[PDB]
Amino acid sequence: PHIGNYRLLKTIGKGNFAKVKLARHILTGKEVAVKIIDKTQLNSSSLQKLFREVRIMKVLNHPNIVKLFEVIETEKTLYLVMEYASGGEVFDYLVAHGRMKEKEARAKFRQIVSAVQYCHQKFIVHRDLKAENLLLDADMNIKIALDAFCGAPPYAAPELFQGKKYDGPEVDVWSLGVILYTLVSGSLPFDGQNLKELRERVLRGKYRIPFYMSTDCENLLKKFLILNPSKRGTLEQIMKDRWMNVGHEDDELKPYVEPLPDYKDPRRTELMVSMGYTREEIQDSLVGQRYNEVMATYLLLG
Amino acid sequence: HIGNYRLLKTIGKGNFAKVKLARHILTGKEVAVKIIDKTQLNSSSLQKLFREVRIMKVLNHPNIVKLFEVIETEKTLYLVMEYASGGEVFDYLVAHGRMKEKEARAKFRQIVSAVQYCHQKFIVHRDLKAENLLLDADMNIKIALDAFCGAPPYAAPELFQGKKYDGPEVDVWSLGVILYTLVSGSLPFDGQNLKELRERVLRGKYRIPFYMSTDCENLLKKFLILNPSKRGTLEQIMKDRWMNVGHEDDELKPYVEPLPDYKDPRRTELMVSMGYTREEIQDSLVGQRYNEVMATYLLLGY
Repeated sequence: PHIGNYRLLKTIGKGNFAKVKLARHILTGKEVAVKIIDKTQLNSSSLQKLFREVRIMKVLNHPNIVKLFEVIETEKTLYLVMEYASGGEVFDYLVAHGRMKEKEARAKFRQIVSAVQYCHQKFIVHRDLKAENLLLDADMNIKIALDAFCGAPPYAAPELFQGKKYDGPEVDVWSLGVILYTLVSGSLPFDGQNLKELRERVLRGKYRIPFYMSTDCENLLKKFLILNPSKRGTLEQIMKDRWMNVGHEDDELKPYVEPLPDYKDPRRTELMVSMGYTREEIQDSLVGQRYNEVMATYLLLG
Repeated sequence: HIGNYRLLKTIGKGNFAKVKLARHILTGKEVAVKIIDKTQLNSSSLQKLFREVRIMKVLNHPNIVKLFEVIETEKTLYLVMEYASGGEVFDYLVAHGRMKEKEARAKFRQIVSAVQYCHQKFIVHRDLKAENLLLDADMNIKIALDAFCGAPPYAAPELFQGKKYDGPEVDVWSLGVILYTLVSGSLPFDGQNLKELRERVLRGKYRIPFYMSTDCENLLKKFLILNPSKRGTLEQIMKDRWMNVGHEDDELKPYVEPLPDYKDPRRTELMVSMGYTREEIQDSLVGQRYNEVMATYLLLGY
């Protein structure tokens, strides 16, 4: 093991100050991703973001958001152990295979929308949903995860360009429109050679309708891509959209409700008692949502 | 057909354009050749392109890459221009760290001269950047993963205030950011996302590096002014003290384009010897034709 209970396999990501590795959890054999962050090289604002991201990750339990399994904290280095999504970016998928058929777009978008709406009902807004945030797992389910500015402005809501507040759940709404447009068209509704060009198109809010797009779909684009932030619907309302629910007639997309906590699984508890864990430390680690090695093992056992 | 150049390596690939290094056959001079597939461009790209060509024909400054020839076909546009073999300033900076103020100053005088020169022609650059500053073999400035990488940190604040984004005063803001990078080797305004980048730009406050002179910091304050209409012209900023340290005989002044010489007899006679007529030499130069005749004449001048 290189850290806690994980053998680090290969580097799947490199950053100025952070590093993502593939890893094997030794007890369970399960594959995980390990985000290895060097906190010594982080400025004040980045630490604020990192600590915010950690708080948020600990709280999100949703089939389409990558799951957090462990946080290992040292003075210099933070390790985030999380679900690996092996299918890569949706970005890269559309580049490879072109636009999705509306049918396929729909299956991925219901997951995306559910996941984001799940955040909004916890008063978490993402604020910069982009291409790279959308990952696929082995079954092509959505998992929501040169510099920060690469492929960013095309997802920005008009308010950014107007001096207005950029903080409500309605900013995610805008981005979801751009996301929807990318799924079905394989390109961006708002693009330019530079910022000035990009901004004129965004503040204008008009996008090309591709000739093959359905009116249902285009109607649903209209519900995200509204210039006035305060005139944008909640995702809870957009969930009821006709296009969203084609082929889901007994099955309207509805706000996700998370399973009730299972912190007393006799099967997994007893397995860990074997390996030499105390019953009390298990429950405490789970109830207190400790994201220590105990909880990791318990989650990973599932 | 570009039979008058021998194509050597590719220096750069884009989606619908490539840059090749080439040898101009008659003179042996090395050039950059941008080969643009026009059939793959949309309307606004073509506008930008025709604009770029019109701008480049008119610019003649030793710190702006010279245009030597343009070759038009229905499907393809060929821009034969000056090759700057030193790479980008951005690159050099990451390799060497900041420039000492003495060196930054030599570079920045070139940069300011070049941009101010544009401004006297009512050409505004509108997105000056790291990318856009190249170096020749002697380390002289030559003014030349998507289009949004690195762009926002150079955006002037009006971009974010819904205010117009077309003055020479936009370039002034950019020049300030450029100065700051030369002398510090990092950006004055940065962030992990658009929102954060924007808050910084709009507050307009930047970290003063400990090693920076007060002369330099005063120069920065003349560029980095929030209110667009309160920014000096480059012509005024040229008188700045920091700008003129060690140039006391030699105050930086608006560049004066040299008088047109299309009758150089050395070059004319030499070209006659190569088999050009005196007739076409006259027409091409007086006519500013940017054809093969003019490319040779221009190229013989190095």
